[PDB]
This record gives sequence, structure tokens and C-alpha cells, in this order.
Amino acid sequence: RPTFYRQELNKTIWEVPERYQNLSPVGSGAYGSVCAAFDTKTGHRVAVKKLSRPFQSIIHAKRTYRELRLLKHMKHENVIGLLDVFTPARSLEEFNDVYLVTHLMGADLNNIVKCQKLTDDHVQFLIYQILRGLKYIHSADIIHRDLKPSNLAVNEDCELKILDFGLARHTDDEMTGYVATRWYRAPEIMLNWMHYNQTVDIWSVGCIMAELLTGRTLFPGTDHIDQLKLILRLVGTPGAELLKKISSESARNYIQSLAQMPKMNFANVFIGANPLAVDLLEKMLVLDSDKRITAAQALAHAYFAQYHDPDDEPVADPYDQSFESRDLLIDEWKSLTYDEVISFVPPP
Ligand SMILES: S=C(NCCc1ccccn1)N[C@@H]1C[C@H]2CC[C@@H]1C2
Ligand SMILES: [Cl-]
Ligand SMILES: [Cl-]
Ligand SMILES: [Cl-]
Ligand SMILES: [Cl-]
Ligand SMILES: [Cl-]
Repeated sequence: RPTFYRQELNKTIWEVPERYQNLSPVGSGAYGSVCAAFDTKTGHRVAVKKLSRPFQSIIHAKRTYRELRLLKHMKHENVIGLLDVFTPARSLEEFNDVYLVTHLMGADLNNIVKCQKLTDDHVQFLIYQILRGLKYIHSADIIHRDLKPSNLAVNEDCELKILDFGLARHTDDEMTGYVATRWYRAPEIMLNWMHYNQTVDIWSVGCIMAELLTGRTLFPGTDHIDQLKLILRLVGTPGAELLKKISSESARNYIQSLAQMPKMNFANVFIGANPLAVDLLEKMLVLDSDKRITAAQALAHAYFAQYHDPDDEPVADPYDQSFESRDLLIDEWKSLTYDEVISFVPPP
């Protein structure tokens, strides 16, 4: 067991191993506080995330377990990777606090795309890395669900990592009105049309790739309905085949109230873009999710000819998510989380 020291950082007590020095607050969502630090063991500038009220309810306790299981599994260049997890507790009986550690990232896609100049070569490399990471995530039957520019970390050399997996956190109010939180969402999940699957992430990659090419948001809707009208104007109103797959009758009833529109010409929307970029956007931005290109199929598209290497696009170990259908008490979720903290093995 390392030695721990205590310090108060913006109204909060932090108890961390001596290896972590020069702690300084970076911010706080509603589910945690984050400090920057120097790790004397690895020599990395690290990002440390402390959880707020991890075991306050059954919902919160299960979310804490879900986040720790997911972060312990992900071992890929283009996805967030765990360096450490710790608790100052010496037993299950006094266990209350969880701390998570990752290699530090100082900016998102918004920081590097708006406030710089992107060649087609930059767009190829950034979208290649997102799809390399997604092939790995999807091979473990994991769905991200919340891909958007603020959840993609990018460094000086244009190297990219996916972070902030959807842990089923987003509220009704967070998705309301003129908000970036909704602009990258597939229409089947925005309006609860049907049981969704991993194809929802490919829709989000299409919206991100269009925005890198034009410098503008693809579907900046003022509300759920305005956004659907923007989507259907580009990709066309649904045919009988997709309408049958919408399980919600009221959702089906509303779509059928809209005047029929054909799919637009993408060469006339994305004026001047590489024709191979236009062709890939047409294969991602398909209304019927059954017919979208997969991450594994997209990596072999001629747009990425420069970067594609089928011997260096790895898949994940199997990931058991049977806990998701399990009904347990707070103290049972807390015991499972404790076991995952003490069994952690750091990377080499
Ligand atoms: S290193 C980082 N997030 C990791 C958070 C985390 C998540 C899990 C465990 C530990 N730390 N985020 C950078 C700060 C903002 C600017 C670029 C991105 C967003
Ligand atoms: Cl230490
Ligand atoms: Cl990482
Ligand atoms: Cl504790
Ligand atoms: Cl964003
Ligand atoms: Cl597993």
C-alpha cells in the first residue's frame, strides 16, 4: 500500500498516493471533480478524476461499477487508457471514495478544428483514427452513444483518442433546444423509433466528418422537430421498408404527416470536396441503420488508402456485460466495485 497525503482543492478533500504531485483543479461535471498532476512513477502529466457520491443510490452505485469495468477493458491507441485506480480505504468496511487516472489531454477537436486550417489530408487522418477506435469498441459489443467533437482529444501532431463513453447519464433538459448535445445523434435514438444498436455511432462520425469539411454544423436544429426536418431534407423521407421498422405507432404516424422529399445530390451540398469523401458520407448518412457502412467496412474505403493497414487495426478481447441485466442492492454493487479496484494491474 503506498503512503497517502490529504489536501483541500476547491471545497473538496483529496487523499492521493505520494507519487502524484502539483495537483491543480481543471473543472467538475455533476458526477466528479478533475485535477491535473505530475506522476513521479511514469513521468506523465496525468488527468485524475475523483467520483462524487459514487454509492449514494442503486442507480449511482451501478453507474460507478459500469464506468470502472469499461475503463479497465479499453487497451487501444485511439481510445482512453487507464494508468491507475485507487482508494485510501484499507478495507471494504471503510470504502467510500474512488479515483481514476489517465494520460493527460489538453484539448478537443473543437480547439485544434475551428481555430486552425484543415487540408483534406487532415480530414483523412482524423476520421481514420475515429474509425480505427470504433472497430475496436464495436468488436467488444460496446456502443459509445455520445460521439461529438468535445469527446475527441487531439494533440499538436493530429493524434486522436475517443473518450467520455455514454454511461446512460443524459437528461431530457440537456437534450432540449439549440444544443450541441443533440446535433450528432442518429434520428432513431433522438426520437426513440426502435431498439438501437452500434450503427448509431456511424451516423455521429458522418456528422463530424461533414463539419471538418465545411467548418459548419451539419444539422444545427433549434429543437428535436427542426433537426428531423433538416435531416430528412438532405437524406430524403423514409420508404415503406424503414416505416415498418419504427415500432412506435405515434412516431410512424408523425413521419407520414410530412410531404415526401427525395435524397439531395451530396456533390452539390459539399461543393469542392474530394469525390471519395462525398462517396463515404453518402454511405454513413443513411436513414435506415441496417444499411449504413460499418467501421470495419469504412477502414477499407479508398478515401483512407494512405493510412489503411489491415495488419494494424486490432480487435478487442471479449467483454462480459451480463451485469447490465442484474438486480443487486447498493452494498452488492459497492462490493463488486471494491474487488475491481484491488485487482487492477497497471500497463507496462
Ligand atoms: S484527459 C481528459 N479526460 C479524461 C477524463 C477522465 C476520464 C476518466 C478517468 C480519468 N480522467 N480530458 C481533456 C480535458 C478536456 C479537454 C480535452 C479533454 C476534455
Ligand atoms: Cl506513492
Ligand atoms: Cl490513454
Ligand atoms: Cl474511501
Ligand atoms: Cl461537441
Ligand atoms: Cl469481460
